[PDB]
Amino acid sequence: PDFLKLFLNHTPTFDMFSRFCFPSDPERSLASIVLQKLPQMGSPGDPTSLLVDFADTLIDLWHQCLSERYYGPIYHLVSLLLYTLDLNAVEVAPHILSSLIPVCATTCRLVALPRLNSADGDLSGHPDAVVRQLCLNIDVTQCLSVLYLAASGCLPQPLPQDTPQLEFWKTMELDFVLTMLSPKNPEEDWSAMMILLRTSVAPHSIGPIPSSATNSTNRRSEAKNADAVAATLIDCVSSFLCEPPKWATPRSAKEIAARLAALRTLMAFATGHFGARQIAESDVAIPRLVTVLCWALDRLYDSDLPPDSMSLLHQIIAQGTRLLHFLVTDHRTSDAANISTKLAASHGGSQRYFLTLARLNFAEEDLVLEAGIDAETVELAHELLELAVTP
Amino acid sequence: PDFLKLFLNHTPTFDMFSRFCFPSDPERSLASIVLQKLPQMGSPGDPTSLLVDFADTLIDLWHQCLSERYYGPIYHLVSLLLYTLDLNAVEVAPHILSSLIPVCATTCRLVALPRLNSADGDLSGHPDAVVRQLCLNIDVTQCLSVLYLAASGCLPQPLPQDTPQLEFWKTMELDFVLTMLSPKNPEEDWSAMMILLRTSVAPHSIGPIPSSATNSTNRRSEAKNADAVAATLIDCVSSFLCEPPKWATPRSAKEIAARLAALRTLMAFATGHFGARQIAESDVAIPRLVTVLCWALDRLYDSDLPPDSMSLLHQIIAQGTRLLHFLVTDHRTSDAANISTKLAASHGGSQRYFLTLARLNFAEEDLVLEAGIDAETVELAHELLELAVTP
Repeated sequence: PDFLKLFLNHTPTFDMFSRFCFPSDPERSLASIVLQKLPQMGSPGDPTSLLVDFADTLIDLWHQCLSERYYGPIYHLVSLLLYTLDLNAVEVAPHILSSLIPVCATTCRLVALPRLNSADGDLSGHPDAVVRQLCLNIDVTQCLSVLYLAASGCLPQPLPQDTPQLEFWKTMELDFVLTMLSPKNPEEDWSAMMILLRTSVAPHSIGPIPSSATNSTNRRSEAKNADAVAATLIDCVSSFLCEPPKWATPRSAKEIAARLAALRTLMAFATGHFGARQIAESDVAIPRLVTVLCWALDRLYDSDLPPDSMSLLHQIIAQGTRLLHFLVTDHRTSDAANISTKLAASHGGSQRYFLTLARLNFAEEDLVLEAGIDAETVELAHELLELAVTP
Repeated sequence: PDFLKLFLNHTPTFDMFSRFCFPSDPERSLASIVLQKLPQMGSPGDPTSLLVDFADTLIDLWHQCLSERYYGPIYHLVSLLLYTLDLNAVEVAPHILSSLIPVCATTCRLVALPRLNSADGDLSGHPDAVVRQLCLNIDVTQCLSVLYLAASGCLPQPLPQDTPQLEFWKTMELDFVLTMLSPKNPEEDWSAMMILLRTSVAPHSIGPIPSSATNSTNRRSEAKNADAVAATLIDCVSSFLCEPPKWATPRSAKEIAARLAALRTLMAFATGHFGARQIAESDVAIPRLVTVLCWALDRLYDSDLPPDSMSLLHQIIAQGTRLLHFLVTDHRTSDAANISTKLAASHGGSQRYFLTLARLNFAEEDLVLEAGIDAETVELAHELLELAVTP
C-alpha cells in the first residue's frame, strides 16, 4: 500500500496535480490533457510563443474549473502561471491579459463578495454554506499576485495600437478595485490591491479605463470618464491615510504601514502629470494629506514608541512633505493646490498645518527631530512655510 | 515605487524566482539561464525528452545551489520538479534518479545531521550558527516527496539491464534511511521515509542495495548484503511498533498512527517472498508484532477512548492479525515463524498471545469487539488459535 498513505500524510496542506479530474469527465486527468496538448505548443524559434501557449492552456483549464466550480486545482494553476509568467513577464503578459484578468476577477470575487456582505468580513459561520469551504480552498492573494506580475509586465519600457498597460487597465474594472480595497478584506489582499494600482498610471488616465460606448472612440466621453475615475480613486485612496482599515489596530505598526501604503499609491499617481493635477484639484486629498502629516508628527512625540514604527513614521513625514511640496510648488498644479481655502487639517484647520510645518523646520531644536528627519525634508518644509506665512 | 513594495508584502512567506542569482555571477538571473537554455531542450516528437531535459536543468541548478550554499531557490526548484515529475513520472523518473537522489540526500542531510546531533532534535538555539537559519530555509518534506514520486515512477509496471526500481535503490544508501528514520526527526519527515521504504521491495532485496566491490558482479556478496540490509531494516521498523518516536505522545492518536505506519511498511516487505522470509526469520519482528496486537487490543478496552483513534486501532488489529496469519500459516515461512520458541509478547510471554487470540475469537461476547473487528479477522484468529493450542 503506497499512494493512499502519501496522499494521507502529504496533505502545509498540499494536493497532487495528477489526481484532479473534471466531473464532466472524471477519468481524464488534468496532467493528461496538459501532456497531450504539450508537444503542439509554440512555434519554432520563439520561446515566448511556448510560454504564451502554455499560460493560455493554464488559463483555459482554470476557466473550466470556474465553470464547473471544481476549485481544487486553482492553486496549482495560479502557481504555474506565477513561474511561467515571472520567467519573461515583459514579453509574455500582453498576450495573456485578455483572458487572464476576468478569470482573476471572478476568482477573487468568489471570496470578496461574501466578505463584503459579512458584517466585519469574517467568514466564520455567518454564511453557513459552501462559502465557508470556499474561503479555505482558494487564495485571493496569489491571484492578485498574478495580476500584479502581469501589470508590471505590461508597464512601459524605456525603449497606432494602445500600449499594453492601456489594454490591461481598459480590461480591468473599477468596481473590482473598490471592492478589493474594502476594509473588510484582510491585510494581504488590501495591500496587494493598493500596490497593484501603482501600475495604472497612464499618460491620460490613472486607474482602470471604462468601456467605450461605440466601436469608434469618443475623445470627449473618455476624457470625462478618466476625470471621474480619477476623482473617485483619489477619494478612496486618500480616505485610508486618515482612517485605515479596521484590521489596522489603531495604535499599531500595521496602521502606519497602511497609511504609508496609501500615501505611496498617491505618489504613484502623482508621477504622471494627469494624476498630479487630479490630486491637486481633489477636494479631499490635500486636507487628508496635511492631516496625516500632523498625525505622524504628533505620534513621533508619542508617550511610548517601540519593521520599526519610528522609521515608518519618518518615511510618512519625508515622502509626504515631498509630495505636498511637489503639488503646491510646481507650476502645473500650483494654482489649484496652493488655493488652500480651508485646505488644511481636520482637527485644527490651518493652525495645525502651520505649526507642524514650523516643528519640521526647527528639526535641530527637538531632540527626536534632530536624529530623525532628513535635511532636504527641512528644506522643503522651509519653502512651504515661506509660502504658508503669506500668499 | 512598485517592485520593492510587492517584495515587502508578498513575503505565507514566498520569494520570486527571478530575483535569485548565483554569487559566482550576481548579475545573471536563474530565470535568464533557464530561458536561454529552454529552446534547446527536447528532441522532436518526444515530450518525455522535454520533461527529462527540463528536470535535468532543475537538478543541475539545485546542485550548483548546494555547491555555493545559496539555499534561497531550493524550494522553487523542488516544486517545479514535483509538477514536471508528477506529470509523467513513470516515464520520466528512470532518466533522472542518477543525479536527483544524491542531491536529495545531501539536501536532507543539511538539516537531519544537526537534528540527530541535537539532544531531542530541536534546532532552537542549541547550534547557535547558520544552522538555525538553515532549518528555516529548506524543507525536507518536499525533498522526500520528490524522492517518493520518483520511486513510485520507478516501481514495476504490469506490462539484461536492471529494472529502474533496482537502480533507484542501488543508488539509495542505507545510512540515509536510518538517519531519516531517527526519532529525532519530526512527524512529517519520519512518516515520509516510512512510506518511501515501501517502494524498495525488489524480488531479491528489500531496502537499498549496497555498492558492489568490483565492476563484475558477485552473487554471493550481494546475497549476503541483501540479507544484512533486510535484517537491519526489519529491526529498525519493527522497533517502532512497540516504541514509537518521542513526538508520538504516549497515549495520543499520533502514536497509533505511527505504529500503524510501521506495521504497514512491514506488510509492504511481506508482499515479496524474500521480505516475508526475512521477517519470519527475524529474531525481533514477530514478538514485537504480537506485542503490538496485545497492546492495541488492551487499549481498545481503554478507560477513555475519543482521524478516529478507534478506527486506527481496528486497522492495526485487522491488518496485524492478517500479517501474522500470513507468516505463520504460509508454507514458505511456516517452518521459521511458527517455531514460536518464546516468540510472543514482551510483558507476558506466550500467555498474553494466547489470551489476545482468544478475545479476538470471541468477538461476539465482548460488546466493543462485536461492533468492531471484522468477521474474516475472527476467522484468521481462529485458525491461528487452533495451531496455537497445540503444535
